Amino acid sequence: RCNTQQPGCENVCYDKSFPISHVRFWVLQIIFVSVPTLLYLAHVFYVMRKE
Amino acid sequence: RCNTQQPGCENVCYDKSFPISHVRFWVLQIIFVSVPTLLYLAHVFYVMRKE
Ligand SMILES: CC(C)CCC[C@@H](C)[C@H]1CC[C@H]2[C@@H]3CC=C4C[C@@H](OC(=O)CCC(=O)O)CC[C@]4(C)[C@H]3CC[C@]12C
Ligand SMILES: CC(C)CCC[C@@H](C)[C@H]1CC[C@H]2[C@@H]3CC=C4C[C@@H](OC(=O)CCC(=O)O)CC[C@]4(C)[C@H]3CC[C@]12C
Ligand SMILES: CCCCCCCCCCCCCC
Ligand SMILES: CCCCCCCCCCCCCC
Repeated sequence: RCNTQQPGCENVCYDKSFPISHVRFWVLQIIFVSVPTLLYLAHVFYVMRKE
Repeated sequence: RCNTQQPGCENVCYDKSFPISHVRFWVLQIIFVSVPTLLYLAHVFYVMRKE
């Protein structure tokens, strides 16, 4: 909420205050931190099949 | 009118903008400009009665 009667002010002020939400930022962080292990697991699986 | 949701802001802003209304200021001005002639008329009337 904001103290004003100007239409559209709340939208822009919220957008400026929070360019991105914390929760979605953390979701991106965890996905990025997790991808390399998945890649390594897939590589090991295929190498084991070839061996 | 003012652009705000704050209660009491319109009252104080109007008071600050207009310490006194123009019309009442002009009424005071004309009364002050007119009183001396009335005083002079009364003085002349009483002097004429005495004479
Ligand atoms: C936590 C670990 C120790 C056990 C749980 C994960 C495993 C079951 C993972 C490791 C590597 C994964 C594999 C790596 C790559 C592929 C991609 C994918 O390949 C495809 O068939 C894609 C479709 C296509 O080939 O057209 C199918 C799943 C599979 C076999 C994965 C199945 C799940 C595996 C075996
Ligand atoms: C524009 C001019 C040329 C004509 C129109 C105004 C006159 C009629 C004025 C001039 C002086 C005035 C007088 C000045 C003083 C007094 C005050 C007042 O005296 C009282 O009797 C007060 C009460 C009391 O004595 O206890 C009565 C009106 C009177 C006679 C005024 C009546 C009206 C007068 C005559
Ligand atoms: C929606 C609430 C958050 C749930 C966790 C986000 C998903 C986590 C995925 C795990 C990493 C996947 C690597 C590709
Ligand atoms: C209320 C609208 C304004 C009317 C004029 C104001 C009164 C003028 C009085 C005349 C002077 C009197 C001298 C004592």
